[PDB]
Amino acid sequence: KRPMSAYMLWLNASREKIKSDHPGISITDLSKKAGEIWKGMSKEKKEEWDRKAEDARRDYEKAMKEYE
Repeated sequence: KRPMSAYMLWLNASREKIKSDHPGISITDLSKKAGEIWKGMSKEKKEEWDRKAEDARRDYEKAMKEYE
């Protein structure tokens, strides 16, 4: 669904910098840290990640039409 895909695009793009700023962070604490950063981001920035994910979903669906 759209919230999950928007979050996944953002976190994959941001994971390296978040981890670099938190040396030694555990798997579990990184999951929690990322959740807090997302909640702190502005509504507009999160809508921007949703727009990027919707673009990628549309591209995938188009390419899958070509495949099938």
